[PDB]
Amino acid sequence: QFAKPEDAVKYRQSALTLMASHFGRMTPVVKGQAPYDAAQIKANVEVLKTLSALPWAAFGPGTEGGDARPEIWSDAASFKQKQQAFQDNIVKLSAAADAGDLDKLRAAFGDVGASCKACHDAYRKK
Amino acid sequence: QFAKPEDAVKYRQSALTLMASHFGRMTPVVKGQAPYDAAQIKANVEVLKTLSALPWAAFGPGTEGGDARPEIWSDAASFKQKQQAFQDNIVKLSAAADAGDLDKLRAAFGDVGASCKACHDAYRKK
Ligand code: HEC
Ligand code: HEC
Repeated sequence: QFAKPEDAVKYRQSALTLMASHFGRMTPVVKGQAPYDAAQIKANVEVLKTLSALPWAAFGPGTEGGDARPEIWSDAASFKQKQQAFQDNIVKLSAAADAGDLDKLRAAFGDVGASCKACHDAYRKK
Repeated sequence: QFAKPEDAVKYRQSALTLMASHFGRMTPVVKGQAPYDAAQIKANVEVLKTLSALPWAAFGPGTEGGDARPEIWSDAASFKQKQQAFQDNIVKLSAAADAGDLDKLRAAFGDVGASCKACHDAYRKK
């Protein structure tokens, strides 16, 4: 759906910004600094689940650019494992949120965050 | 969820970029320049439905900035009508996509596009 590589870069950066917000906005809740309302978190996590599927199709062949490392494309099976593992960690978070279980939510949130960082360490410049 | 107004601006601009892509990528399909696969469009429109609910909470009080006109906030009931009417037009598109009806999809796509433009004309600078 992208006319130029820059359009795929803009798309993925936008998608990743919206993850970051739907992930990160739960930080005060998992820390107990903000109240836990199970319905509101269940709804937020379902938005995050949708968003978390979106960036990867905007790293298609030839869409080098942005802060993406060039190994995303030379190592496509490894990049695919990292995004699939991340999305699997999101499924854990969805199960916790759907269950209304704040201890499970806390644990799953930490696992998701570690999976963001695992990908960054391999595949994000800087 | 936004520490500064700039963070709400970045969020809404990202959300609106991802709409634009999930809307606009269907243009060749509604024109017949690309093939119509009912399942693929049904799935795309459900992403667009999720995305189309997101921008509006990032125009909260005091988040002036970007290319947003200042009337978004002085006229909050009118802005709310425009986003709700837009989302209602998205429901029409979802019904068409869920039905696998390309003529209904065409018509609903045009109505959605007109609703994007109606809001821009009132509320987007330039
Ligand atoms: C690989 C499988 C990734 C996972 C999982 C996550 N991120 Fe990431 N992120 C990735 C890359 C390759 C890039 C660079 C994209 C580019 O072309 O520039 C990023 C970038 C971000 C950004 C910045 C987006 C921007 O506005 O430019 C943010 C805010 C970001 N990533 C956040 C983030 C979070 C919170 C994640 C887990 C919830 C996450 N990312 C996972 C690669 C991958
Ligand atoms: C009001 C109820 C709107 C509707 C419906 C749509 N858009 Fe819009 N759009 C709106 C505003 C106020 C702005 C400016 C936001 C800001 O703070 O700068 C926009 C902006 C866009 C953009 C640019 C995003 C960017 O990267 O900066 C795009 C691509 C865009 N809008 C597309 C778009 C489409 C395709 C719509 C219908 C499917 C649509 N918008 C509806 C206000 C509103």
